[PDB]
Amino acid sequence: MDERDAIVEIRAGTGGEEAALFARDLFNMYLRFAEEMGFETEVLDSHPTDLGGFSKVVFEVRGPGAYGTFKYESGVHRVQRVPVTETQGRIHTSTATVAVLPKAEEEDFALNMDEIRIDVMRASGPGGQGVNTTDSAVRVVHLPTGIMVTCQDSRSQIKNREKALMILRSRLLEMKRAEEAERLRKTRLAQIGTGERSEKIRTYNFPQSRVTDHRIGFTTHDLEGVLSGHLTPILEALKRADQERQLAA
RNA sequence: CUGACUGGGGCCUGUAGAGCACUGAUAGGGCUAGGGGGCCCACCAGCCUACCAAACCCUGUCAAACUCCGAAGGGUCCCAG
RNA sequence: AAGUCUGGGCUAAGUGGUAAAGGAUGUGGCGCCGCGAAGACAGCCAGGAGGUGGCUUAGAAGCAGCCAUCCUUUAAAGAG
RNA sequence: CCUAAGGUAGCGAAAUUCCUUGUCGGGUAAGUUCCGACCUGCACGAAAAGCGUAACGACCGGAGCGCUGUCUCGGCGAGGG
RNA sequence: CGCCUCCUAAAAGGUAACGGAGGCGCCCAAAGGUCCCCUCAGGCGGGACGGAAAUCCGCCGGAGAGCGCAAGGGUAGAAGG
RNA sequence: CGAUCAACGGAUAAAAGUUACCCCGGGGAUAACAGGCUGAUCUCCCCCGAGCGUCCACAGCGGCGGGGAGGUUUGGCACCUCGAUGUCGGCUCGUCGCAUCCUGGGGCUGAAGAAGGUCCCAAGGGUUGGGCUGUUCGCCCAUUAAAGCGGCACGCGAGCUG
RNA sequence: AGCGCCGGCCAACUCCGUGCCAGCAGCCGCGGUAAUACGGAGGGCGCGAGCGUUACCCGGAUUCACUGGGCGUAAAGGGC
RNA sequence: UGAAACUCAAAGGAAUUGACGGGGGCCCGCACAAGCGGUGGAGCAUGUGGUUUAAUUCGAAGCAACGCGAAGAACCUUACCAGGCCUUGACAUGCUAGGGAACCCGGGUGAAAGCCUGGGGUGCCCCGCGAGGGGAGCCCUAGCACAGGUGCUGCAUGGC
RNA sequence: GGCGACACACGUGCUACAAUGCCCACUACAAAGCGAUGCCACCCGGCAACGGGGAGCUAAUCGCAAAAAGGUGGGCCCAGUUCGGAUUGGGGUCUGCAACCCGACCCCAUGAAGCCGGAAUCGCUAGUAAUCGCGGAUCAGCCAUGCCGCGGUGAAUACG
RNA sequence: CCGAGGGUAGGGCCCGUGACUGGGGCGAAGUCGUAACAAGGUAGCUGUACCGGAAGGUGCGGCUGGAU
RNA sequence: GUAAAAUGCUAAU
RNA sequence: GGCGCGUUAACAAAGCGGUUAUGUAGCGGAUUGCAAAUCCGUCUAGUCCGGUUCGACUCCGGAACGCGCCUCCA
Ligand SMILES: [K+]
Ligand SMILES: [Mg+2]
Ligand SMILES: [Mg+2]
Ligand SMILES: [Mg+2]
Ligand SMILES: [Mg+2]
Ligand SMILES: [Mg+2]
Ligand SMILES: [Mg+2]
Ligand SMILES: [Mg+2]
Ligand SMILES: [Mg+2]
Ligand SMILES: [Mg+2]
Ligand SMILES: [Mg+2]
Ligand SMILES: [Mg+2]
Ligand SMILES: [Mg+2]
Ligand SMILES: [Mg+2]
Ligand SMILES: [Mg+2]
Ligand SMILES: [Mg+2]
Ligand SMILES: [Mg+2]
Ligand SMILES: [Mg+2]
Ligand SMILES: [Mg+2]
Ligand SMILES: [Mg+2]
Ligand SMILES: [Mg+2]
Ligand SMILES: [Mg+2]
Ligand SMILES: [Mg+2]
Ligand SMILES: [Mg+2]
Ligand SMILES: [Mg+2]
Ligand SMILES: [Mg+2]
Ligand SMILES: [Mg+2]
Ligand SMILES: [Mg+2]
Ligand SMILES: [Mg+2]
Ligand SMILES: [Mg+2]
Ligand SMILES: [Mg+2]
Ligand SMILES: [Mg+2]
Ligand SMILES: [Mg+2]
Ligand SMILES: [Mg+2]
Ligand SMILES: [Mg+2]
Ligand SMILES: [Mg+2]
Ligand SMILES: [Mg+2]
Ligand SMILES: [Mg+2]
Ligand SMILES: [Mg+2]
Ligand SMILES: [Mg+2]
Ligand SMILES: [Mg+2]
Ligand SMILES: [Mg+2]
Ligand SMILES: [Mg+2]
Ligand SMILES: [Mg+2]
Ligand SMILES: [Mg+2]
Ligand SMILES: [Mg+2]
Ligand SMILES: [Mg+2]
Ligand SMILES: [Mg+2]
Ligand SMILES: [Mg+2]
Ligand SMILES: [Mg+2]
Ligand SMILES: [Mg+2]
Ligand SMILES: [Mg+2]
Ligand SMILES: [Mg+2]
Ligand SMILES: [Mg+2]
Ligand SMILES: [Mg+2]
Ligand SMILES: [Mg+2]
Ligand SMILES: [Mg+2]
Ligand SMILES: [Mg+2]
Ligand SMILES: [Mg+2]
Ligand SMILES: [Mg+2]
Ligand SMILES: [Mg+2]
Ligand SMILES: [Mg+2]
Ligand SMILES: [Mg+2]
Ligand SMILES: [Mg+2]
Ligand SMILES: [Mg+2]
Ligand SMILES: [Mg+2]
Ligand SMILES: [Mg+2]
Ligand SMILES: [Mg+2]
Ligand SMILES: [Mg+2]
Ligand SMILES: [Mg+2]
Ligand SMILES: [Mg+2]
Ligand SMILES: [Mg+2]
Ligand SMILES: [Mg+2]
Ligand SMILES: [Mg+2]
Ligand SMILES: [Mg+2]
Ligand SMILES: [Mg+2]
Ligand SMILES: [Mg+2]
Ligand SMILES: [Mg+2]
Ligand SMILES: [Mg+2]
Ligand SMILES: [Mg+2]
Ligand SMILES: [Mg+2]
Ligand SMILES: [Mg+2]
Ligand SMILES: [Mg+2]
Ligand SMILES: [Mg+2]
Ligand SMILES: [Mg+2]
Ligand SMILES: [Mg+2]
Ligand SMILES: [Mg+2]
Ligand SMILES: [Mg+2]
Ligand SMILES: [Mg+2]
Ligand SMILES: [Mg+2]
Ligand SMILES: [Mg+2]
Ligand SMILES: [Mg+2]
Ligand SMILES: [Mg+2]
Ligand SMILES: [Mg+2]
Ligand SMILES: [Mg+2]
Ligand SMILES: [Mg+2]
Ligand SMILES: [Mg+2]
Ligand SMILES: [Mg+2]
Ligand SMILES: [Mg+2]
Ligand SMILES: [Mg+2]
Ligand SMILES: [Mg+2]
Ligand SMILES: [Mg+2]
Ligand SMILES: [Mg+2]
Ligand SMILES: [Mg+2]
Ligand SMILES: [Mg+2]
Ligand SMILES: [Mg+2]
Ligand SMILES: [Mg+2]
Ligand SMILES: [Mg+2]
Ligand SMILES: [Mg+2]
Ligand SMILES: [Mg+2]
Ligand SMILES: [Mg+2]
Ligand SMILES: [Mg+2]
Ligand SMILES: [Mg+2]
Ligand SMILES: [Mg+2]
Ligand SMILES: [Mg+2]
Ligand SMILES: [Mg+2]
Ligand SMILES: [Mg+2]
Ligand SMILES: [Mg+2]
Ligand SMILES: [Mg+2]
Ligand SMILES: [Mg+2]
Ligand SMILES: [Mg+2]
Ligand SMILES: [Mg+2]
Ligand SMILES: [Mg+2]
Ligand SMILES: [Mg+2]
Ligand SMILES: [Mg+2]
Ligand SMILES: [Mg+2]
Ligand SMILES: [Mg+2]
Ligand SMILES: [Mg+2]
Ligand SMILES: [Mg+2]
Ligand SMILES: [Mg+2]
Ligand SMILES: [Mg+2]
Ligand SMILES: [Mg+2]
Ligand SMILES: [Mg+2]
Ligand SMILES: [Mg+2]
Ligand SMILES: [Mg+2]
Ligand SMILES: [Mg+2]
Ligand SMILES: [Mg+2]
Ligand SMILES: [Mg+2]
Ligand SMILES: [Mg+2]
Ligand SMILES: [Mg+2]
Ligand SMILES: [Mg+2]
Ligand SMILES: [Mg+2]
Ligand SMILES: [Mg+2]
Ligand SMILES: [Mg+2]
Ligand SMILES: [Mg+2]
Ligand SMILES: [Mg+2]
Ligand SMILES: [Mg+2]
Ligand SMILES: [Mg+2]
Ligand SMILES: [Mg+2]
Ligand SMILES: [Mg+2]
Ligand SMILES: [Mg+2]
Ligand SMILES: [Mg+2]
Ligand SMILES: [Mg+2]
Ligand SMILES: [Mg+2]
Ligand SMILES: [Mg+2]
Ligand SMILES: [Mg+2]
Ligand SMILES: [Mg+2]
Ligand SMILES: [Mg+2]
Ligand SMILES: [Mg+2]
Ligand SMILES: [Mg+2]
Ligand SMILES: [Mg+2]
Ligand SMILES: [Mg+2]
Ligand SMILES: [Mg+2]
Ligand SMILES: [Mg+2]
Ligand SMILES: [Mg+2]
Ligand SMILES: [Mg+2]
Ligand SMILES: [Mg+2]
Ligand SMILES: [Mg+2]
Ligand SMILES: [Mg+2]
Ligand SMILES: [Mg+2]
Ligand SMILES: [Mg+2]
Ligand SMILES: [Mg+2]
Ligand SMILES: [Mg+2]
Ligand SMILES: [Mg+2]
Ligand SMILES: [Mg+2]
Ligand SMILES: [Mg+2]
Ligand SMILES: [Mg+2]
Ligand SMILES: [Mg+2]
Ligand SMILES: [Mg+2]
Ligand SMILES: [Mg+2]
Ligand SMILES: [Mg+2]
Ligand SMILES: [Mg+2]
Ligand SMILES: [Mg+2]
Ligand SMILES: [Mg+2]
Ligand SMILES: [Mg+2]
Ligand SMILES: [Mg+2]
Ligand SMILES: [Mg+2]
Ligand SMILES: [Mg+2]
Ligand SMILES: [Mg+2]
Ligand SMILES: [Mg+2]
Ligand SMILES: [Mg+2]
Ligand SMILES: [Mg+2]
Ligand SMILES: [Mg+2]
Ligand SMILES: [Mg+2]
Ligand SMILES: [Mg+2]
Ligand SMILES: [Mg+2]
Ligand SMILES: [Mg+2]
Ligand SMILES: [Mg+2]
Ligand SMILES: [Mg+2]
Ligand SMILES: [Mg+2]
Ligand SMILES: [Mg+2]
Ligand SMILES: [Mg+2]
Ligand SMILES: [Mg+2]
Ligand SMILES: [Mg+2]
Ligand SMILES: [Mg+2]
Ligand SMILES: [Mg+2]
Ligand SMILES: [Mg+2]
Ligand SMILES: [Mg+2]
Ligand SMILES: [Mg+2]
Ligand SMILES: [Mg+2]
Ligand SMILES: [Mg+2]
Ligand SMILES: [Mg+2]
Ligand SMILES: [Mg+2]
Ligand SMILES: [Mg+2]
Ligand SMILES: [Mg+2]
Ligand SMILES: [Mg+2]
Ligand SMILES: [Mg+2]
Ligand SMILES: [Mg+2]
Ligand SMILES: [Mg+2]
Ligand SMILES: [Mg+2]
Ligand SMILES: [Mg+2]
Ligand SMILES: [Mg+2]
Ligand SMILES: [Mg+2]
Ligand SMILES: [Mg+2]
Ligand SMILES: [Mg+2]
Repeated sequence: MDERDAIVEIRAGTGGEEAALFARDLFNMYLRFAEEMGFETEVLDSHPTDLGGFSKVVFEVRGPGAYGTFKYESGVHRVQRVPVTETQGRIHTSTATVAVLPKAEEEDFALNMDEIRIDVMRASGPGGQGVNTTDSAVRVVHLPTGIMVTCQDSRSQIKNREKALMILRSRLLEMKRAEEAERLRKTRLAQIGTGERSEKIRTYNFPQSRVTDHRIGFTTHDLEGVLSGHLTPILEALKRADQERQLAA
């Protein structure tokens, strides 16, 4: 878990163009934090706002022990400043939603053909003397799930058996990569959620030069150094209160 | 009387078998280009390697279109039955 | 139709009279060392102990997993 | 990028759908057929017309009620053989 | 689908399969005749630009180069320059 | 001198398709059905023992490889049949095999009991009714001791259906 | 002796805490680091064995207008 | 002909003062036009963004931030970093305890800071020819109130 | 020690890219200021930066001081040059307790990019723009080519 | 005879519920454009018609609640 | 009958 | 399975035996209060393996992946 390379998905929340600009400043905060750990960040998918921001940034943190630290940052982050997008000198609250996921496996598929049963029969339709006599039709019934692929496409049984297994595997994989996406989906809705001004994990209020992790109460005042990548104290101050979640009896 | 077949005599041949000298393949070891890694330096290079490995060498092998070799036979001419 | 013919041996499976990897105190014939009255082998009679576990592990402590397997009364007792 | 130009309305697993008994819903104790939907239409589509449509049909589907020797499962009797 | 080279082809010749591999449908006025000279590839060392390889010098080197183009045979005591 | 007369011994100077509306002469010299040979594929059984099973290779399993049996699948071949060997499924009627679905007898069990797992013996008997589809097959409903798998020209059209 | 209330309506105010969070809310609205509007305290206002809230009826609503309204441009003259 | 659910705390009419118009009219400004020299390319200077940095102190941000604060950064400046000292502290005063100093010339020891050392001499009155004892600038250590902060809010502010 | 960093990018400027110019020697004409550990005459050592002397001036008196463009004479002849002066090497001067990062000036050698600058873009309407030198403040020395001043020479054009 | 009710068959109205489907209200931020408010950069609005991702456009006729 | 090159700018009194 | 075609950078898509393809993007600049539009500039290349050639993205032979077509008579 904590020792696998981990991928952080930075998005934009409420705020419009300034949410995407604050998300750009969270992007160069965990990337400058990367070399402050000897880690490796590879870009994967960015949607650059023409104003210099990102509506969505996805990067990796390739290093032995990334999900042991980045994991806390998953959640909604709050901003409140006078944006460069504002022209009446007013404070504007905006959000930028972060998601931290572990880089999973690209593991391949293969059929355990002891839980696979192959039925054979005569083919339904034309063919004359052949179709009435030849066992050209194949049904592969995946046993632990019940689903069945049939194939009487050609006249050959061994051709219609690969076309049946090929589709049995191709269909079983699209169901395996389906809960893989359902897990991937419900998990974000725990991290990101609605991304509204509430639900916040950390406020970066530029007026007061303060960065506050409201879930534990730790607040520093180095809002420039924190945004420059010195998030090590906030992670530690959550780390001590992380095992002070294990205080038993 | 020249025949099939047969005796002797010469010449032609590249298979069976075997071999590795050529063309390729080939396990391992030795030796040793270049690369990988490599304590480290880029001021300048060195040194390590139970790491992939060129070539060369040893041990050990493979081949219809490989042969330094090479039968038994086969063919043909001459004399004779 | 012609030997229930003669001499030597093997098989006990009706093998002969339908097949493979492999498996086996089936049976016979050759061997090669070994151990034996310095009493062998088999059986029985005993001793097979002890500092007693070193790691695992709240026991696994002579009989889970790991480390090499130190030594005494001795004819021999393996931290098994 | 290519084309002469890139399928409009309407309809769609269809007298059209390969995968296919697609998926969902209805009906059944149970429905590869049926009806209603959905639309990645293998391979609808606008006078080889498109989508509807009262009435009509010895056309071809699906369901129910009634009633039965069709059947469970056969029995007997009649006449022509 | 005709023609050439190798193999299959069982050491003369020949020998089949929708057997295994390749090539030809050109070209050269010199790439032809003759006379006269000359000898390679590759390895080491050395040498401005100049490198693995341009040209130059030494030593070793029988033919592994070259012979317009496939392959085989042939070949420096030349068929090669 | 004019040839991709390249189908390269070169029919004409000059030439493409379709037939389920079809026809005649021939062929089991040659395909589709069934049989036969074969057994790659198919089904079943073994060998080896890496590993699994808290512990323990073998209760139950068996990596990577190895050996067979059968003749139900799909094929390969083209040997009788093209002067005809009627083809799927259903119905009806059975009979056989046993690699056994149930019932009878066992051993092992990671078998307390009950109930199962696994292997061995056993072919006497038995092995239901329905929805869907032409279906074989399969799925589903309600039951069952059980709802076996195969051969017989994928048994049976001079027995029926179509 | 308790209950409601003290931003305006509407009578009754200061302190810390919080920092668009927690929360108040009948309407207008409060809260994003000096909140008489949130939570506590002190103080205050109103009633009193009660105080508040919820539901419903009439009023305020001349907002169905008989009393006692309107219809050029606010809703409202019928196309003639 | 003609609803309801749900939803909003408004939807509206006229008119007022503004602002605005790719409306109008009338004026003006090196605003264009008319000219003259430049900048944009080069090398250096300087300020700044950015990256780097142990720190590269901070403010300034279109015009109206950018040779601007800064009309003089090697130390100083200096607000930043590193390391070594500091402890009523550099400084203000007032409250005490021991001294009783004041101030001035050396020794170490460290990079200096700083920490440990070694000398002398104090007024005001007195009892005073007395030992010398007090009051008493200022000085030091044990405590005191309290200092100090270029640490933050120019979205609490004056002043400029 | 940093504020002075350097893959880059922007603003503000200096110096340029030549002959209406560069060079050298000689001869002119300002204004505003400033100056008692201050300005410095003049003399001499030093190619120089400077040094050692050393008057005069609390300063319309003494000095900074040379103004420079300008003028006379002579030269370089159209070239990355007698244009341009960056970069680097070596030798020194001074300030300052102290000059490595990181100062300024002098001398010798080096002699860069740059041939008048794409899209684009700034100033200036008369003693103005252009061009030329001088002074001041801050200041130990200075990275000032900056700021505020100061005089010298001195245009073109406004139809609208 | 009538007759509670039971039964059979066909009607009507109401309620809830339904694969899927139509748009509507709402939302401190999303994607595309910019139709209307200035002559809003093609004066606007209108009924109807045809068309287009979308606001809309265009045709015919009307209104001024348009302009200088 | 006058009369136009040119789109956009979220969200806190 | 048979036959034909194809693989180029960020995307899409071309020519070619020896050599800035091209459009849009992306990067630096200009313009703008800012952004788009626009204007000045600028940039990343040929799926793997083996042949041919002096030289291969380009030619030949294979693999891999994608497209298209065919798979009929029983
Ligand atoms: K036919
Ligand atoms: Mg996105
Ligand atoms: Mg704004
Ligand atoms: Mg099976
Ligand atoms: Mg069939
Ligand atoms: Mg059918
Ligand atoms: Mg047919
Ligand atoms: Mg068949
Ligand atoms: Mg004779
Ligand atoms: Mg003869
Ligand atoms: Mg002979
Ligand atoms: Mg022989
Ligand atoms: Mg041999
Ligand atoms: Mg060899
Ligand atoms: Mg051999
Ligand atoms: Mg051999
Ligand atoms: Mg041979
Ligand atoms: Mg020999
Ligand atoms: Mg002979
Ligand atoms: Mg002979
Ligand atoms: Mg003779
Ligand atoms: Mg006998
Ligand atoms: Mg005898
Ligand atoms: Mg037996
Ligand atoms: Mg027998
Ligand atoms: Mg037998
Ligand atoms: Mg179509
Ligand atoms: Mg159309
Ligand atoms: Mg239409
Ligand atoms: Mg449609
Ligand atoms: Mg459909
Ligand atoms: Mg269906
Ligand atoms: Mg249809
Ligand atoms: Mg169709
Ligand atoms: Mg179908
Ligand atoms: Mg079908
Ligand atoms: Mg179904
Ligand atoms: Mg259904
Ligand atoms: Mg149903
Ligand atoms: Mg019903
Ligand atoms: Mg039916
Ligand atoms: Mg339907
Ligand atoms: Mg679909
Ligand atoms: Mg049609
Ligand atoms: Mg059609
Ligand atoms: Mg037609
Ligand atoms: Mg048709
Ligand atoms: Mg037509
Ligand atoms: Mg129809
Ligand atoms: Mg009809
Ligand atoms: Mg009708
Ligand atoms: Mg009808
Ligand atoms: Mg009819
Ligand atoms: Mg009819
Ligand atoms: Mg009729
Ligand atoms: Mg019926
Ligand atoms: Mg019925
Ligand atoms: Mg019925
Ligand atoms: Mg009957
Ligand atoms: Mg029946
Ligand atoms: Mg009868
Ligand atoms: Mg009768
Ligand atoms: Mg021929
Ligand atoms: Mg020929
Ligand atoms: Mg031969
Ligand atoms: Mg031969
Ligand atoms: Mg021979
Ligand atoms: Mg011959
Ligand atoms: Mg042949
Ligand atoms: Mg023959
Ligand atoms: Mg070939
Ligand atoms: Mg060929
Ligand atoms: Mg020749
Ligand atoms: Mg000659
Ligand atoms: Mg050499
Ligand atoms: Mg060389
Ligand atoms: Mg040769
Ligand atoms: Mg050649
Ligand atoms: Mg060739
Ligand atoms: Mg031809
Ligand atoms: Mg021919
Ligand atoms: Mg012909
Ligand atoms: Mg002819
Ligand atoms: Mg002719
Ligand atoms: Mg012809
Ligand atoms: Mg014909
Ligand atoms: Mg037909
Ligand atoms: Mg027909
Ligand atoms: Mg007819
Ligand atoms: Mg006919
Ligand atoms: Mg006829
Ligand atoms: Mg016929
Ligand atoms: Mg016939
Ligand atoms: Mg005939
Ligand atoms: Mg015949
Ligand atoms: Mg024939
Ligand atoms: Mg046949
Ligand atoms: Mg057949
Ligand atoms: Mg067949
Ligand atoms: Mg037949
Ligand atoms: Mg057959
Ligand atoms: Mg037969
Ligand atoms: Mg077999
Ligand atoms: Mg067999
Ligand atoms: Mg087999
Ligand atoms: Mg077996
Ligand atoms: Mg185990
Ligand atoms: Mg065990
Ligand atoms: Mg296995
Ligand atoms: Mg085998
Ligand atoms: Mg076998
Ligand atoms: Mg059989
Ligand atoms: Mg059979
Ligand atoms: Mg047999
Ligand atoms: Mg066949
Ligand atoms: Mg067969
Ligand atoms: Mg035959
Ligand atoms: Mg046949
Ligand atoms: Mg034959
Ligand atoms: Mg026949
Ligand atoms: Mg007959
Ligand atoms: Mg007959
Ligand atoms: Mg007959
Ligand atoms: Mg048995
Ligand atoms: Mg049993
Ligand atoms: Mg039993
Ligand atoms: Mg039991
Ligand atoms: Mg039990
Ligand atoms: Mg049992
Ligand atoms: Mg057993
Ligand atoms: Mg039985
Ligand atoms: Mg039914
Ligand atoms: Mg049925
Ligand atoms: Mg069925
Ligand atoms: Mg089926
Ligand atoms: Mg039972
Ligand atoms: Mg059962
Ligand atoms: Mg059944
Ligand atoms: Mg049977
Ligand atoms: Mg048959
Ligand atoms: Mg049959
Ligand atoms: Mg059957
Ligand atoms: Mg039959
Ligand atoms: Mg029949
Ligand atoms: Mg039948
Ligand atoms: Mg029959
Ligand atoms: Mg018959
Ligand atoms: Mg019969
Ligand atoms: Mg018969
Ligand atoms: Mg029919
Ligand atoms: Mg109250
Ligand atoms: Mg009240
Ligand atoms: Mg009040
Ligand atoms: Mg309250
Ligand atoms: Mg209330
Ligand atoms: Mg806030
Ligand atoms: Mg406030
Ligand atoms: Mg407060
Ligand atoms: Mg409130
Ligand atoms: Mg209140
Ligand atoms: Mg309160
Ligand atoms: Mg009242
Ligand atoms: Mg009232
Ligand atoms: Mg009323
Ligand atoms: Mg009321
Ligand atoms: Mg009234
Ligand atoms: Mg009214
Ligand atoms: Mg109205
Ligand atoms: Mg009227
Ligand atoms: Mg009206
Ligand atoms: Mg109004
Ligand atoms: Mg101008
Ligand atoms: Mg210029
Ligand atoms: Mg310029
Ligand atoms: Mg620039
Ligand atoms: Mg510049
Ligand atoms: Mg500075
Ligand atoms: Mg910076
Ligand atoms: Mg400064
Ligand atoms: Mg300073
Ligand atoms: Mg400092
Ligand atoms: Mg500020
Ligand atoms: Mg102020
Ligand atoms: Mg400057
Ligand atoms: Mg500049
Ligand atoms: Mg001065
Ligand atoms: Mg001066
Ligand atoms: Mg030069
Ligand atoms: Mg040049
Ligand atoms: Mg020069
Ligand atoms: Mg120097
Ligand atoms: Mg320095
Ligand atoms: Mg020039
Ligand atoms: Mg003026
Ligand atoms: Mg000048
Ligand atoms: Mg000056
Ligand atoms: Mg100075
Ligand atoms: Mg009645
Ligand atoms: Mg009734
Ligand atoms: Mg309803
Ligand atoms: Mg608009
Ligand atoms: Mg419009
Ligand atoms: Mg506009
Ligand atoms: Mg417009
Ligand atoms: Mg318009
Ligand atoms: Mg209209
Ligand atoms: Mg239109
Ligand atoms: Mg217009
Ligand atoms: Mg314009
Ligand atoms: Mg536009
Ligand atoms: Mg937009
Ligand atoms: Mg605009
Ligand atoms: Mg918008
Ligand atoms: Mg290409
Ligand atoms: Mg591409
Ligand atoms: Mg193109
Ligand atoms: Mg082409
Ligand atoms: Mg280019
Ligand atoms: Mg390009
Ligand atoms: Mg750009
Ligand atoms: Mg811009
Ligand atoms: Mg190549
Ligand atoms: Mg090559
Ligand atoms: Mg290729
Ligand atoms: Mg046909």
